[PDB]
Amino acid sequence: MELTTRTLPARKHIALVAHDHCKQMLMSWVERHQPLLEQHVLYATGTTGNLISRATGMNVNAMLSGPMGGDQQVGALISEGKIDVLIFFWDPLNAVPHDPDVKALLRLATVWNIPVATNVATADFIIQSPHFNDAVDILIPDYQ
Amino acid sequence: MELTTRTLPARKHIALVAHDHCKQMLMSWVERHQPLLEQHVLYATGTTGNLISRATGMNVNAMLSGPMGGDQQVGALISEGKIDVLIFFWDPLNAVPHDPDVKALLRLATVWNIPVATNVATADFIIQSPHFNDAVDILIPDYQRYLA
Amino acid sequence: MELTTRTLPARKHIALVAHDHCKQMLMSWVERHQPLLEQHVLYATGTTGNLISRATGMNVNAMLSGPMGGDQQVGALISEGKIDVLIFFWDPLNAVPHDPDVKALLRLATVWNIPVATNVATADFIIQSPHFNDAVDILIPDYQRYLA
Amino acid sequence: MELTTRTLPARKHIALVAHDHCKQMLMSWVERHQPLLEQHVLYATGTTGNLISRATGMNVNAMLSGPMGGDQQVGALISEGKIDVLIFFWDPLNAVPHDPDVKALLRLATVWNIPVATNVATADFIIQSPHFNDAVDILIPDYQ
Amino acid sequence: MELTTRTLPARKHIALVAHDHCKQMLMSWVERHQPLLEQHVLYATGTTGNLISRATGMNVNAMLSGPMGGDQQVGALISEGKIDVLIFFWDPLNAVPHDPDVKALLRLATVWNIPVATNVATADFIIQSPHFNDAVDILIPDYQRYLADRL
Amino acid sequence: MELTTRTLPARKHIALVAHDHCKQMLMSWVERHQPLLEQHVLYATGTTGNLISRATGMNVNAMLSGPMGGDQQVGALISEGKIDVLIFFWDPLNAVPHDPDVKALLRLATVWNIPVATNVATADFIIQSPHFNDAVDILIPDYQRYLADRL
Repeated sequence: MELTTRTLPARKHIALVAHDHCKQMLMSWVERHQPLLEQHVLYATGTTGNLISRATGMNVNAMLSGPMGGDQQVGALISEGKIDVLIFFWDPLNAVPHDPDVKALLRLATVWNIPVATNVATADFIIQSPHFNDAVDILIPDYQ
Repeated sequence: MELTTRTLPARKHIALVAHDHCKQMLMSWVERHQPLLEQHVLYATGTTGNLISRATGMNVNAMLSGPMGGDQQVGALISEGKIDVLIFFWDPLNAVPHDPDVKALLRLATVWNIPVATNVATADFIIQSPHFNDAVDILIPDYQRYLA
Repeated sequence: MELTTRTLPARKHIALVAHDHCKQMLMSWVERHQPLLEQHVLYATGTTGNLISRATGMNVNAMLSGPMGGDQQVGALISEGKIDVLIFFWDPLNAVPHDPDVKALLRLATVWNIPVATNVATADFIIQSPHFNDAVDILIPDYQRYLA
Repeated sequence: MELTTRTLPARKHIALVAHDHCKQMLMSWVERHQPLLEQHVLYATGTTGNLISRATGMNVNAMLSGPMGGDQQVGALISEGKIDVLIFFWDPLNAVPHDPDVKALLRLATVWNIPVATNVATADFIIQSPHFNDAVDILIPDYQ
Repeated sequence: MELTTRTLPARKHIALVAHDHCKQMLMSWVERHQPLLEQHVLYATGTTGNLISRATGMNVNAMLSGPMGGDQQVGALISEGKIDVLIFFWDPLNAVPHDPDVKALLRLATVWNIPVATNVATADFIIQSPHFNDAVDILIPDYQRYLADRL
Repeated sequence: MELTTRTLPARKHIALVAHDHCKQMLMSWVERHQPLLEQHVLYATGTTGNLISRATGMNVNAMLSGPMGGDQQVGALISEGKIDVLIFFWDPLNAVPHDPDVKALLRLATVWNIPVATNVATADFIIQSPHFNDAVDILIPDYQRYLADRL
């Protein structure tokens, strides 16, 4: 298809999504990078937003939990160019009822070409990247 | 889980979604019920919005095509109580790349208990139902209570 | 493909299918519409048949539970034109082992164009529809013509 | 769960199911074993039944094509103990619209413990087995 | 797709894989055919293999547990022609997190045309087959031709 | 789940995988970072690898084509700690027959905690990261402990 350009603002809109058994893994990650994260706009599904808020004092825009539609809310925001980075620690060792939503969200993040991390190693590599705090240009499908 | 109720307004917010091979099928349905549909609010993914306004003169809230995120936009609206009826003519005879999105949307419509039709027979039965133009209450998950 | 029509009889053959966590949901629906359901022919998978006859006194054609093949038995009947309405309250919040069977049954109900409800709101709209007790024709794939 | 017993008759009810690109592979297999197959009861989905009938002169009970419900018809027969052997040459190199039906049929054949072959090698091993023409006892779930 | 042939050796490389609710069912089958199985080359996923080895004293080359990658290790071996028979008792009555791995493994066993059994009835029919202990030729995709046409 | 650590070497073992409609997109990315990529150890599935090698003269250890088993071969290597980075440009706009293999590979890369990129933006962020050429410790499931508790 035809590609065009979109610029990720220097101050990114980051979505943090985790499955129950990966909540701690994500909490730990957020705490460890709080200083950098404190400079961006945060979104989270379910109670995770509350957990982060209470633990770090950082403001987090909350969305519905995954099973209730939160993944599709984030997917919608991504398709509209309102989310620039997705940190999605889904559980590869547990069968979840909303698996279609999980796969759909990952499909959309791939299509819209935004930085996506599904594990700590990838998340660390991305957040430590030089241009994480810079305005970055990415190729995206030209919807028109 | 905890349940509560919500009112579907007399004037319904209807999402019309169709796969390429089911486009004519959806249009024929809209055209067969134009008079009744004129009293409601329409939403449509992809090119369907324009086809409808061009063919019927009705205004439609357009959203992205399915493969590009339209299904999730509709699903997000359903979860927020902004869509009351879903007419989703998905293709049962063709493999689609965004199948996960299709299944996710249908999963959400089931969870949030809104009228959903995936074929013409179901759509006709729903639209001919007496309370389609009335305000009706439905039982839905009580997310707020559940959260706390 | 080639299409043709088939008549849904005034007296409908209704399949009632529910997942464990949706059993009470299905029963409540049957009990809320007992008077109307008494005029039709009921089929049910698993233990639902007995629960219905015990609670309402209505006779039900019992089939195997979903995991054991009940979904395919119903799907086979739909494809043969022996089931006219499908009330399938599947669980959108629990992963089931026979998910393929669930998706296959819903795929077939869509293909054969019969009224299908996956939640209470849709089921209520369908059963309250004027022609639920009337003979109605539906457009279906013309397999015979297609074959030749 | 509780298992019980069922006896596969010496004369088996065999279902032959193939995807478009595996039609020839199955035709060839049926021809090569016609003498043995001629002793059993055959079922097939779609036009394959007609193809076999016209090519071998053998009688084949036809079912609907896969996309139209044929796989579920066969699945139903299996769950009712009316099919004893399933020869299902599905296509592992092509995405099919009725994939759920394909997986459901294979799931049922596994649950009901009947001999199932999805490729020629397995089919040959099964048909050349000594007890293929004998009444055989198999463990099955005790539905009651 | 062009086909060529490959020869399964007399002593087969057998992969034994079972889901938790099917492990006892697999163990019983193994015990029942232990004398014959001892003649062949055995491989098994993490847990399954260790239980077999422990109970029968048989040599079983163990791979990682299915969820941790064992199914893909077995899949890779099948594609490389190093596994000749697959005994995979997967659970049809329980949803597993590594379902994609399960389907991928079965897809590959189908593609590479090796004898595959997913239940006891099929396993018994295969192991009782005359040529189970013989070298036997099977038709397999001709990869060389397949790649060339792709390039 | 118990976690331990593993160290990714300075010169990484990189798997490059692309679906047909994404191959040009992957090739362009490779060409753009060729000088750096030449320093690392490269692996690729059937077709992808050969096209890269042919166009850039770079050494690429080729595996089988994805549909023929290459994805599982890559999955097996990740689980054995032999692949450190996965660049997988799968096609989100086309249905593929080996979808289970695709999902299984991504599931394993997630489980084993290695850097994974499924689009250009993520790939660029990763390769431009400071520690891409450094030895870096990652947390991984402690398999030994995981197995023991299963037995």
